[PDB]
Amino acid sequence: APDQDEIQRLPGLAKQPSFRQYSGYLKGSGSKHLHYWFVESQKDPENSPVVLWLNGGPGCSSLDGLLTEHGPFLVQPDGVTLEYNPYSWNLIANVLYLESPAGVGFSYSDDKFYATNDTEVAQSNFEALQDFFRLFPEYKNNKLFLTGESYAGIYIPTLAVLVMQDPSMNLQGLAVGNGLSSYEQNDNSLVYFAYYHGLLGNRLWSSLQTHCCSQNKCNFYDNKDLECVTNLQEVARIVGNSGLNIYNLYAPCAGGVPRMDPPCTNTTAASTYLNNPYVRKALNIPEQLPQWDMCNFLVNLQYRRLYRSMNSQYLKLLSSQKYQILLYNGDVDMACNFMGDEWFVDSLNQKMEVQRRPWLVKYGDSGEQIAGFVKEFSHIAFLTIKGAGHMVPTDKPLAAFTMFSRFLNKQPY
Amino acid sequence: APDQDEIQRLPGLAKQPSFRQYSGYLKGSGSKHLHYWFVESQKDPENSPVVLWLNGGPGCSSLDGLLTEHGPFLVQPDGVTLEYNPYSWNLIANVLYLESPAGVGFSYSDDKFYATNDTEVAQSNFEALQDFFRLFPEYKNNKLFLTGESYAGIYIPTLAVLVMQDPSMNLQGLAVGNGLSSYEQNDNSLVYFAYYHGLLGNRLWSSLQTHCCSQNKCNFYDNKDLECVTNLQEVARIVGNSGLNIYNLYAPCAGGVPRMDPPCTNTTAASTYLNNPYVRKALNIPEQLPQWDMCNFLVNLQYRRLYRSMNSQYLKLLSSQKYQILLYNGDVDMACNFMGDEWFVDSLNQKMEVQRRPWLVKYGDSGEQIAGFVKEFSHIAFLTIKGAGHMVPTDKPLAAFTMFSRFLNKQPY
Ligand SMILES: *[C@@H]1O[C@H](CO)[C@@H](O[C@@H]2O[C@H](CO)[C@@H](O[C@@H]3O[C@H](CO)[C@@H](O)[C@H](O[C@H]4O[C@H](CO)[C@@H](O)[C@H](O)[C@@H]4O)[C@@H]3O)[C@H](O)[C@H]2NC(C)=O)[C@H](O[C@@H]2O[C@@H](C)[C@@H](O)[C@@H](O)[C@@H]2O)[C@H]1NC(C)=O
Ligand SMILES: *[C@@H]1O[C@H](CO)[C@@H](O[C@@H]2O[C@H](CO)[C@@H](O[C@@H]3O[C@H](CO)[C@@H](O)[C@H](O)[C@@H]3O)[C@H](O)[C@H]2NC(C)=O)[C@H](O[C@@H]2O[C@@H](C)[C@@H](O)[C@@H](O)[C@@H]2O)[C@H]1NC(C)=O
Ligand SMILES: *[C@@H]1O[C@H](CO)[C@@H](O)[C@H](O)[C@H]1NC(C)=O
Ligand SMILES: *[C@@H]1O[C@H](CO)[C@@H](O)[C@H](O)[C@H]1NC(C)=O
Repeated sequence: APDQDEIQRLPGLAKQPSFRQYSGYLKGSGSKHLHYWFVESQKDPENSPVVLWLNGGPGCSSLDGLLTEHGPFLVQPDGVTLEYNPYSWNLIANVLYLESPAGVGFSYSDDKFYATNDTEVAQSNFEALQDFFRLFPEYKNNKLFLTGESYAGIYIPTLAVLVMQDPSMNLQGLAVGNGLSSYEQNDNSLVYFAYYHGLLGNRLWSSLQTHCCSQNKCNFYDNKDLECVTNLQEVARIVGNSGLNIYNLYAPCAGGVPRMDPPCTNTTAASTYLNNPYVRKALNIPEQLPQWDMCNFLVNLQYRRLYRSMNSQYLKLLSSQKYQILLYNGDVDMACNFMGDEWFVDSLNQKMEVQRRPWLVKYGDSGEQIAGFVKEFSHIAFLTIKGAGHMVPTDKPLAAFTMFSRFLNKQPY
Repeated sequence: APDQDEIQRLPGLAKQPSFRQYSGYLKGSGSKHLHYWFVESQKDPENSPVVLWLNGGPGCSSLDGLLTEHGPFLVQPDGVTLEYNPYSWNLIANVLYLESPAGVGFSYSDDKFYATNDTEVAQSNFEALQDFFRLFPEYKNNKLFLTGESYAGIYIPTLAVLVMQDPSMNLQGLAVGNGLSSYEQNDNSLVYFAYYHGLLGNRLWSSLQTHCCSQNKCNFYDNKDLECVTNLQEVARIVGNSGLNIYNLYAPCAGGVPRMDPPCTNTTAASTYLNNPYVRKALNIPEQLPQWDMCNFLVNLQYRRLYRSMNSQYLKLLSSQKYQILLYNGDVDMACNFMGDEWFVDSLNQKMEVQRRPWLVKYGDSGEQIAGFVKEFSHIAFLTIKGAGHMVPTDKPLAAFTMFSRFLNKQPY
């Protein structure tokens, strides 16, 4: 452990953490330096696993994950106060929140060139994970899981493949929340999603079927029919550009119906907090670096997307059969809808183990409830979180914790 | 106005109502006597319309409507306290909550034979509405709307047809919330609903397609394929009989995962309240009558369903073109899912007026939001309430009030 990176007193806490936590920089490729925030397991660090968490974007910060999803403490609406999180993932794991790629959040490079791409980012994360274990050698033995969300449906499998090549790293599994595994399945499934969740109506549905579909197999992905395109554009406008919350359809869109924030998202609370000069100091951030933003428009706009499907990477990770894989999805998200990933998993053709069923969670007074549905295959499970959006741990923390706990512990869901 | 039916001091109110309200009995057919609860418009009774509200079941009470959906006051969880409702429908209307048919709630008949059927109930309500105006002659001029929910998708159109025949009654329109307009469309649409909301998965979806469907149409209603039946039964089990809240898919099921209550519904609050002997007295209920239940198992079990589709009744009501009709649906309800009714309306073939679009509601701080989608035809509109279940005014009162206000006032939604 690099002592100088230790986080001493973090502004906004009434009482200090019972666990150690560190914040500093990992070396990536070239002259890139990625900001990390490591929170030790609240219960026996030396024998709790090591979890990497990556938020997607591309261009968005993994400190959102910490501060608004499943960190030990969550920033409150005043931008100043932090409250502990009873459902935090670091209750049972050492969680490494990594701001990546170069330029996102407090991460930078010496040359400040932040245009990048999937292969470069993968390599960058891999090298940063390497640099991590040089700094934290006592955690080289721990079980190592790679977890992410959103565009990290690309970051994580591509990374995992590189990790798979290094047997010094003790990779045990990976989990992806509302991930982007395949553009084609995501795009085709979203359109069905839109109709059957009441956004489209029959004239538009008919047109779509007519122009984009022959004999009950649709192309809403890369269809060249010009009448299909005109309708896909309409769908795109309804879903993404007309007042709905794309991250969570049943939630209001932050700030009425109309720097890069994610859409329908208020990022004030977290930004206010992390730009506090005393917070930057507590987190060993060098002063000269620009303000913190949840996402970087530059990164996102300059980002070159190369992989069109994670089918290879997942089969390549499944072939070895050392690795336990989970894809979970909020079933009211339209950014990466649950069905797209259910199709993606089903089309991996693995040996079915447990048939598709409910899975439960115990609530105070409410008793047991259905938290979602789960379909298990050999080493790979698909699972939904009923009534949760793009950011599962925010919408349904308890269900998210349960899922995660049962994942870490090789247990049935 | 029958003075003796006036409600004087209603237990559970801190301060007495500014509006008059009456509770007593209307004569139906034979020896049947239906309990009513009439709440005068809070704003100018003499020029506010007359609204009939019927809950469905069959066998369930319209006092649920009053006390838990859109009455001037709603019973609170202690079963004792009533709190005023700022979104109450009697803000702008004279709402007549009618317990029907004979045997439901405080309604009875001298002979106590409560087996009945759609044609008899229609006639019974019609005659009770007649008896109403004998008792309340000063309301014969007022605009008269017929509104209901649930099985009242049958009660209301069938009633309306009888009302249509009597020009002494000033019928101006009717509205149905998550109504049962057609068993076939309800049933076929529910199955798509189930798959695309993540409850079914692909093995079961494939089977269903294979056995219940040939190329561009499914029969999930009355299909005779024995392999189709086995799968429809599985769907029926998942949707209705396995822990989900059929009234609202994203809500917990009241009282864990396994007198007739509705399923997943806690009826304690209202029952506790209405069985209070002082409440019965205040509401001029004769003592000898049995306890109040939100639904009557006898009624429901002995009930004979005759109409299989309201297509005739609606066209018959639309032909005249004196009548303004609304069908609205919560889009997360599985009892009477929104699509079934959207299909039902679309298949009425009326002259399209306004194309399908969003409709908005203003919230405190949140600004304008999308409350749902609306598709207008001449004299008949279909409209959804996004994120609302089977009981719209409970899940989304403000949206429900707005909708209703805009309906009463012949205004665009
Ligand atoms: C939905 O429910 C309504 C109301 O109950 C039914 O209408 C009623 O049908 C019943 C019998 O089904 C009729 O009962 C009759 O009452 C009259 C009184 O004047 C008598 O003429 C008659 O008594 C003779 O017949 C009895 C048996 O048939 C004998 O045992 C007696 O001794 C005596 O000889 C009998 O008691 C009601 O008159 C009738 N009411 C109304 C308002 O119509 C619906 O029944 C349908 O419509 C009816 C006209 C008739 O065609 C029924 O067969 C139909 O089913 C009922 N609908 C359905 C689909 O069940
Ligand atoms: C994705 O991003 C990576 C990293 O930026 C790109 O690879 C890099 O491309 C550079 C410029 O094309 C390469 O620079 C060369 O370096 C040598 C010195 O060793 C110079 O003498 C030479 O003049 C170039 O400047 C760089 O080597 C390369 N880096 C790595 C780690 O491979 C990548 O570009 C694509 O692949 C590489 C291998 C090249 O062949 C490019 O032509 C090609 O576009 C980016 N991927 C895409 C699809 O754009
Ligand atoms: C965003 O959050 C801040 C801090 O929580 C709050 O004061 C503000 O009202 C929010 N802004 C909008 C546009 O909703
Ligand atoms: C039903 O409501 C009553 C009072 O409103 C309450 O005492 C009881 O615990 C409730 N049951 C459930 C399962 O919520």
